Amino acid sequence: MKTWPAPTAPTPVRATVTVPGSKSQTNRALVLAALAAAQGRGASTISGALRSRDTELMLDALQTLGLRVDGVGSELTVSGRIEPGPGARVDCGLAGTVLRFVPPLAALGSVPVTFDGDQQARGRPIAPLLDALRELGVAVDGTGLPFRVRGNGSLAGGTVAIDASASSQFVSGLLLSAASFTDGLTVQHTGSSLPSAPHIAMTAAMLRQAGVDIDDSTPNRWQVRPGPVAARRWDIEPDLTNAVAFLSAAVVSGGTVRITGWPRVSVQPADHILAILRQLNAVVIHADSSLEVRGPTGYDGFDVDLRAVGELTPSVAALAALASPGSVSRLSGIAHLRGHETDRLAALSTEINRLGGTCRETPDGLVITATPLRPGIWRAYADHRMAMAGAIIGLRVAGVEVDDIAATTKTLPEFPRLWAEMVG
Ligand SMILES: C=C(O[C@@H]1CC(C(=O)O)=C[C@@H](OP(=O)(O)O)[C@H]1O)C(=O)O
Repeated sequence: MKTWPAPTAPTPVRATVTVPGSKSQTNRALVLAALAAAQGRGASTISGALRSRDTELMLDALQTLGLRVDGVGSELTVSGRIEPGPGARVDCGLAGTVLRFVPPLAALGSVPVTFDGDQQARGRPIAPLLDALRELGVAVDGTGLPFRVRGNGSLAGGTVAIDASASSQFVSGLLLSAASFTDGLTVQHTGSSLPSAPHIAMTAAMLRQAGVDIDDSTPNRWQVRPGPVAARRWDIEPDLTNAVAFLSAAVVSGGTVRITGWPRVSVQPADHILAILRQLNAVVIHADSSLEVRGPTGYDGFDVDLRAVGELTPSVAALAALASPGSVSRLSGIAHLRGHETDRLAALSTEINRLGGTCRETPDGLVITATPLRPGIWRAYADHRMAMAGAIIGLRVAGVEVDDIAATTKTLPEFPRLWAEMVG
């Protein structure tokens, strides 16, 4: 496959970028629309939905369970029932949200639904969630992919303790269907280290928008009351995590990038993002329903806790590599990233060091010393965020090529075009 040459920015980037819908939100909207339809409440529509490999894997998963998902552009309509056919098999691909959000949903069906995935997907944690489902009265064959959920059209529900240290999606996946369990559900995360708090809060918030009663007033504990899931119209926000790759362009080039339709109040961690940009002395302003960032003329090393926003680590590692010569940066809170798409700490370390950089993995992150970089081939490891991180680096390093820029289709199929239009 041909490499993709990352275009350089010998001068301040200046652009207005529209990024498409949020993956996290879109795939939550699809699961909740599914539950409503399967409850008999009717069809739901998702407006401004992300169309990408991860959301296509989700609706296909949903269509495999018996539901009907229509729409050619960003408007998706969900209808039908959970009624899987014989030999039903969900392809989880590399979408963690399918792997983690759909086995609870399939338990409401009445047939064995098999879950399978990419060889790379088979490295992703899932065993805790499967054990949870067993505790909650579901027959599940297998402890990893491929596994079978043997549904008897009913999930007892109740109370369960889970160690979700490896992935917040184990809590989110349980919470999304719990309204449909007879007894509803009480989930207790045991121990500590619960990554990605904003994404469990995103689940809680969208549940409440669907009229589900969820109690999260005590940390590490969630209580959902059995009840109707409303059929409604869902309005999808631009993906703020993808927005940051584009905004990083303003930051490393000292230029100016605006993201259109940035939400003033949002179910995504916008505050965490903006605060991290301002750490690098970027100037961030809200203007005409769009977000504008002005990068500084230079910046030094930073320490940044990413525990709550781990999926920013590749773009922020790229920023750390492009800091003033000699700058030392520390990214922390992100031990759980060894369990992602790919182990992102090893991968980022490998690729940055290949460009002559200095990136050291630590027990919970990366320490990165900015040193001059050289041309090279930046490998994506089939990971959309790794691909975009190489793009950020090539803005400031001539001769950088990403092996597989198509990895970006996971959440942003149009990245090459978008990125080319922003840098030109
Ligand atoms: C891994 C990615 O996104 C994830 C989207 C996600 C979800 O709830 O939507 C939850 C978080 O999961 P975890 O607790 O396993 O880190 C994300 O990090 C990514 O896109 O890079």
